[PDB]
Amino acid sequence: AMDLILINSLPLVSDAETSLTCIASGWRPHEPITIGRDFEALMNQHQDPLEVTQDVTREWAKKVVWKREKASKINGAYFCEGRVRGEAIRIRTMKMRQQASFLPATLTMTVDKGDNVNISFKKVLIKEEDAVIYKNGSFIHSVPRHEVPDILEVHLPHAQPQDAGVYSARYIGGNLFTSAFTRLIVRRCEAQKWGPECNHLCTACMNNGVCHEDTGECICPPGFMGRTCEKACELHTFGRTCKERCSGQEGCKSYVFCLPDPYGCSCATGWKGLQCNEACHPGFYGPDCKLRCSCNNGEMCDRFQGCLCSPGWQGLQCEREGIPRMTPKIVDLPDHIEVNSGKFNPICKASGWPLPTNEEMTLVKPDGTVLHPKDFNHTDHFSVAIFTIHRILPPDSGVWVCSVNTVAGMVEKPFNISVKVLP
Ligand SMILES: CC(=O)N[C@@H]1[C@@H](O)[C@H](O)[C@@H](CO)O[C@@H]1O
Ligand SMILES: CC(=O)N[C@@H]1[C@@H](O)[C@H](O)[C@@H](CO)O[C@@H]1O
Ligand SMILES: CC(=O)N[C@@H]1[C@@H](O)[C@H](O)[C@@H](CO)O[C@@H]1O
Ligand SMILES: CC(=O)N[C@@H]1[C@@H](O)[C@H](O)[C@@H](CO)O[C@@H]1O
Ligand SMILES: *[C@@H]1O[C@H](CO)[C@@H](O)[C@H](O)[C@H]1NC(C)=O
Repeated sequence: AMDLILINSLPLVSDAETSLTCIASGWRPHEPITIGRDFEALMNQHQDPLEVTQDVTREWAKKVVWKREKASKINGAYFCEGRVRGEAIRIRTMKMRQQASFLPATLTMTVDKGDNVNISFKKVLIKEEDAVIYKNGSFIHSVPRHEVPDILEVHLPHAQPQDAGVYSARYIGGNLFTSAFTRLIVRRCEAQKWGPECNHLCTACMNNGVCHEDTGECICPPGFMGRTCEKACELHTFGRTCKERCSGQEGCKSYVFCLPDPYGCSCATGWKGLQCNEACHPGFYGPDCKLRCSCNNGEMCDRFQGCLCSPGWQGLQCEREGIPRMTPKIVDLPDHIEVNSGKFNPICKASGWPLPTNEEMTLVKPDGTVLHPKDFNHTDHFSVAIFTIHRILPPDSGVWVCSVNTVAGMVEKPFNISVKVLP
């Protein structure tokens, strides 16, 4: 009910057209998806109204496209929000002149409340004048004329939540419309910790997924899925259940994905660099190609999925044996149900080797509500969660969804429920 993905079709702007697509994956939003300028993220921004149209190539998705070469001052922090039952899901990104004097090095960067941050921009144009690094509008750092190095950094020792935000960089004689932008995302808890008091141990996320401080659950990079981000998805896909496909004969090449906040932006698995147009050198494979393969026996290292193990061996480095994993599978779920108003007790049934446990099965209502099982049991090799709805009413009828997520991956199956009242 909350799998929103913003696609920043090239964060570096030039003469070609650039866009921003906000996508709802596997759920009909019940409140308008929003796309616009994030004035709080960066001040002194222009206020031209954005033209937001429906992207007819992805079910539920909205996009903003900027007229080729009419790509005037569109530099700035943007965002696309999704509202689900009172909760807002926000994802942010920025746009900047490709012609820039300094390039951002990285679009966004995530650190822990402890972490000693090191914000850096790469020098592109050599001008004989002072270089400055701002933050939204205020001063942060400054470098003297004849001493502006090949890499312009700001050192943030012991980064705190307040240190998060958009960091600008440019030569003193410039302006906002010509700065380089970088977003620092600071988790409110230290590494592996989560909870209202950072009192809990996160789910170990592999393949560069990050742990959400308010849930302990992982947000995986495009191309992987499963509770711990270890399931390599089908080649050019994205979305929590990997049911979205990068349009184009070139995969997800020129696509930049930004996911819900604790994660930020990055390339899909197998690609790197701003623009994400660069493939990976041998031995690497995750998002922005930061993962180093280490296949214990020299097994193939695929830039998208990682180590390609031989018969009998699973795992990130082909270090495990035993029963091989099986992605969950929703079995025996009708396309329609038709039920009368009153007590309702639906069941979702799933298979898979790591057999879904009770904490991994949920039923999502058309309006986003997420229900947990009330009773549970598993047969020979099928998990069965049973849900209880006090009094299902007529308006609640729509497309409900069974959701199962384990280390073998995640799956969702939709079924249409019709509710009428007995005469
Ligand atoms: C008003 C202004 O231009 N500054 C905003 C400020 O409102 C906000 O508290 C801060 C938080 O990101 O962002 C900017 O600094
Ligand atoms: C096949 C299996 O073991 N499932 C049983 C099912 O027979 C029954 O309807 C339910 C009772 O609440 O318990 C489990 O779901
Ligand atoms: C939510 C949806 O997919 N709409 C269909 C609706 O058109 C159809 O009339 C009903 C019963 O026939 O099933 C679903 O509700
Ligand atoms: C109220 C109702 O259920 N009718 C809808 C009808 O509007 C639509 O044309 C058809 C196609 O999906 O589905 C259902 O028949
Ligand atoms: C950031 O710069 C400091 C200062 O030299 C350095 O000690 C630190 O390792 C850098 N951070 C990293 C690891 O990129």
